[PDB]
Amino acid sequence: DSKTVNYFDIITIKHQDTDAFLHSHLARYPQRYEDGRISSAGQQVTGYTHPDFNNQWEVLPPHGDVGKGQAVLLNQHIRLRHVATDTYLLAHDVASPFYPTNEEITTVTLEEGDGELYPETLFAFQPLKKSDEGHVLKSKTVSFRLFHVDTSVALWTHNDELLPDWGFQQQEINGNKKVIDPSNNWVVDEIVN
Amino acid sequence: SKTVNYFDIITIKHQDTDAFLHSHLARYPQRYEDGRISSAGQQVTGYTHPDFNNQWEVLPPHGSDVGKGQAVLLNQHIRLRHVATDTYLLAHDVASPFYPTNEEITTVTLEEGDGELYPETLFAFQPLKKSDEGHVLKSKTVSFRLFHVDTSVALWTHNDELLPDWGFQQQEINGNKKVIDPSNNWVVDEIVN
Amino acid sequence: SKTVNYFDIITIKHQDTDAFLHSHLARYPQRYEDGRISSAGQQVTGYTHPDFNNQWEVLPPHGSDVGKGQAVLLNQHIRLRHVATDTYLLAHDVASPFYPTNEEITTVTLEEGDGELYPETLFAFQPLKKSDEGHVLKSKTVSFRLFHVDTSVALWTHNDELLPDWGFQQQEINGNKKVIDPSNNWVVDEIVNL
Repeated sequence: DSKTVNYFDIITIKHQDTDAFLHSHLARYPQRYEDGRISSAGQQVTGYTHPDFNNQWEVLPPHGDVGKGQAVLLNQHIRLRHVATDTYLLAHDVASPFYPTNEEITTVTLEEGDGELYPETLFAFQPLKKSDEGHVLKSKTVSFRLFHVDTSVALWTHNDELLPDWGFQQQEINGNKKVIDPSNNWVVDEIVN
Repeated sequence: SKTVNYFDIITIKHQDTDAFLHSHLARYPQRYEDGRISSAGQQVTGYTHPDFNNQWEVLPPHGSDVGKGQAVLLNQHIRLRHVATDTYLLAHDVASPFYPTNEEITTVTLEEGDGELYPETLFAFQPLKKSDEGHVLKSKTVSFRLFHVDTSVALWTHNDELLPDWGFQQQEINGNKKVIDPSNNWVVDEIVN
Repeated sequence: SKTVNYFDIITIKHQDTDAFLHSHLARYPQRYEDGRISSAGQQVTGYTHPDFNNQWEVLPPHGSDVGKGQAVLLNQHIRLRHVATDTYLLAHDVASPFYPTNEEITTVTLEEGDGELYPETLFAFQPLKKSDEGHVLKSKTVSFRLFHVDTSVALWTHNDELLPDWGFQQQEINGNKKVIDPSNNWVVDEIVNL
């Protein structure tokens, strides 16, 4: 069942604790949350607990020499593109919806992600340990932190409280500055294409 | 994220700088490097690591009779006792080490906070909006300002310049009179005891 | 022109060749075409065009409690962390690609840069004359040499001959043991997060 994740592969990504997929859709964050905190108003990123098309992410190399059968290694800088919306994953220092000390995650248009916001679209499948760096990423068996290079955060989610109506009651995804935590572990559920 | 009750010991963290509200037995210099006169009180700083000095117990006001499992509700008057030093947090109309128009933040002895200066030991977890008044205060998810009741200031910190070697290069804490600013925003980071 | 601060992300330009201090994952060949042996470490080259690999974060040494928002002064020890690969600048006593008496310039992993190889990661924006030591390091104006403390060499590049195919035809970078050479002058060209 398990398989090496290559570059340009369409993958699904699963949160180990809650089993929620890294998901996005056309809906955006409210300009202001209930306490007043201003969001980026950018496209939402959530955890979704059903298998569907909006959970699909293509693995991309950074700007500028990869084939279509090259293995993604742990602790390599990669980019993630939302297949359903054609936007890249992005983390930045704006307080998340539910965790003010955590960073909002969103997806940005192709033009901006190529442009000045390119340093913000760089991610890593970071191995849990320092010894497994450079190891091949595989579906279903490889534990990793989804790590943001620019802000040094690991993507995080929870399911004790769910998003408000503007978020379809799906889970909240944010950037956690506590990098080494059990709840930051993810796994590639499937290689779709 | 749990519920913050009265008589719990909590660690408070700045949202914008991720530093903990901190105290130790060090004293302010009586005079700073420009001649200004401090209260010579016990230093309160912002600290970027976990330590026993980040811990504060939350206490109700004098008249209030409250059991061991009653939750702190936003806008309620509270006091913060430094567990390591057994002192009450206090603000007064003394200029701060770096920003003259901001108040000095210090702590006072129990017989000083339980005596004449008691009005000055009263704080609040002021909610960001007037709506959230009376809401349940929860760890890691409730955005508040640390608000001094007597002087109407909010606790604020920065990291563009750290304290000198008398402050061990920790972050300065001071009372911002301009309460309406996101840089005065704190959160409860962990409930320990 | 603006004052450079600790923890900024900057680009570093050579006064003579208009090239930028640059890095990428490519490795030095274990052997050069003359049998000479390198460390087979990460390359450092000169790149004459803007890009994301021209970016370095300036960092204080260890032990120093220096935080954000503070000016960098000439001749003070610093560390250059490459943003794109997250590695530390380094120099040592191994022969360089083209100049056997000039030192090899490379990067080193963070766990190695902050451990056994820490003292070889300390550099300095050393001024041209000592009468500017302690002056502020400003973009586009202040002149300096990228001086390596441990081996007392100044980083140096040139465009008369470019690197081979393994080095993407970019400019060579080495450590000149003649620090004061006028071709060892560099500038801070840009602060990325101002």
